[PDB]
Amino acid sequence: PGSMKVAFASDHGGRDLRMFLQQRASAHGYEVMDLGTEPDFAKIGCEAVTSGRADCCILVCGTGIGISIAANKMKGIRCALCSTEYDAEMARKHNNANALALGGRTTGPEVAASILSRFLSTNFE
Amino acid sequence: PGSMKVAFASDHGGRDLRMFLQQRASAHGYEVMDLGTPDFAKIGCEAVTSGRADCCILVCGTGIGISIAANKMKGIRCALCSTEYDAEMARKHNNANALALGGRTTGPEVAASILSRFLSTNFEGGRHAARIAK
Repeated sequence: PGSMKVAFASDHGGRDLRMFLQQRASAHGYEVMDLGTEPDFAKIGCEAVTSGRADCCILVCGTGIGISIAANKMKGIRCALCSTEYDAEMARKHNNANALALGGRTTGPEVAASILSRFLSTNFE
Repeated sequence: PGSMKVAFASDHGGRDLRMFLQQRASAHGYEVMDLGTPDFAKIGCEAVTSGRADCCILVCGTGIGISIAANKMKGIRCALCSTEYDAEMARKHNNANALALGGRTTGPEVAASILSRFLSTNFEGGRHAARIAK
C-alpha cells in the first residue's frame, strides 16, 4: 500500500467526500495524489494513470455514470462504477479496473469508503 | 412508449432476468427485440448503432465489464445503474442509450424498476446543447 499511488479528483459537490476518502486511503498506508476539484476532472484523473504517474484514479462525481462513461471512452482506462464491495472486488479480480467512479449524490460515505477499500486491496487475476 | 424499440441481450447466467425484463417491457407497451444469450454486448450495442433499436438493455454478471466494453464503442453510452435515480440521471444528463444490469448483484424487481425509469426518462438535450466546450 506504501508502494501504490492513488489519484483522486472530484466535481465541486464531491470535494468533502473525496477528502474523506483520501484520509481513509492515507490512514491505511496509500500514497495519495489529490488532483483537486472541478470534462475537467476527467482527462485529469485518467491521465495520471495512463502516463504512469499513478496506479489508479478514484473519481468522485454526482452519480458516477457520466464520469464512468467518459473515463471508459479513454484509451487504457477501465473504469468501474461500483455501489457494493462485491462490485469493486469483481471490478479488480475480473476486469483489472484502474479507475473507480463513485457517486457522491448516490452512495453514503461509509459505503463509498468500504467500496474504495476493497477496490484498492483486490488484485487482478 | 408504443413507438420505442428496445433491444435485450444477456450472458449465459442472465437469461432468466433478461426474459423477465422482456416480459415487463412488453406489457408496458414497448417494442421488444430479444437478441439472445463478450459477443452479446457487441451484438446489443450494434442494434443501437445501426438504427434498429432506440436503446439496448444488457444483463451481465455485475455489469461492470460490459459497461466498460460497451462504452469503448463509438456512439454508445452505457449506464450501469443500481437505483431508479441512477437510471433517471443516465438518461436526463448522460443520454445513455445502453443500460447495464448485474444479474448477480441486482434483484429482479429492482432491475425492472430501473429499466422502467430508464425507458420513460428523456435526455435533457436542451441544457447541454449550448454549453461551450474547451
